[PDB]
Amino acid sequence: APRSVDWREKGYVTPVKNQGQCGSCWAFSATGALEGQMFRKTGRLISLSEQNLVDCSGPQGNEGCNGGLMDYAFQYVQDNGGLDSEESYPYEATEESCKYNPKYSVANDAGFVDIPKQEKALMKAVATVGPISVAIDAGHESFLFYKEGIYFEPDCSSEDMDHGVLVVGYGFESTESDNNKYWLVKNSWGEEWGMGGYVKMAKDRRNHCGIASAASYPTV
Ligand SMILES: *[C@@H](O)[C@H](C[C@@H]1CCNC1=O)NC(=O)[C@H](CC(C)C)NC(=O)OCc1ccccc1
Ligand code: NA
Repeated sequence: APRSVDWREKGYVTPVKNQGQCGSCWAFSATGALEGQMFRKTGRLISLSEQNLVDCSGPQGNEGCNGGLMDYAFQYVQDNGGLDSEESYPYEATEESCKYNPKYSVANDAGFVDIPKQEKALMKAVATVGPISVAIDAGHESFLFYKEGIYFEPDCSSEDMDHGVLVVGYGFESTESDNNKYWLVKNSWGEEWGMGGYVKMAKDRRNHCGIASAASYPTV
């Protein structure tokens, strides 16, 4: 596998979004992964509607601003036969009744793939598929104030994840401790957070923060 991967430079990744004060991280992770796979297939990068997922994917098991799962989101798009664009169905940061309109659908999928729970298996997926939806333990003050460098939190759990994000690559940089590898992760907390909305998460460090514990992507 490659030593460094960045799908943003290949055109797979839309700009950083902001979920506001709604527990909809799962919807942004899922649209991010489906935005990448749709571009892989059509060569067109179109931002997808998280509000569509928040409002409409309850029958698949999601609960709006109170949480959800990326796999449930991919199942909705398959069961529903489409997903509306961000411009047609914009984000309001609040759960409402479903307003899906197939005329404005711009995405489809035919299921999803669950990656084995090993950082080695994740590395392979990122290297060959595109951006990957993942879950992490983001519940630590150090994650809120992250600015730069490789993030490592000694009391992060790898069993208890609470936040869905998007791995868009991986790489390295020399560090004091010689733990130099990282996952490149796109968040949904706006541009102001982290490094332009991104974070470098420690890689090959005992599945840090559970990044490899619930990874998946849609099949288009
Ligand atoms: C991210 O914004 C969100 C925060 C949650 C929801 C409101 N309070 C929170 O702490 N995280 C999730 O939605 C999270 C993402 C996973 C990929 C880790 N999932 C979640 O909280 O799921 C709860 C749930 C489990 C099973 C079925 C339905 C809901
Ligand atoms: Na924790």
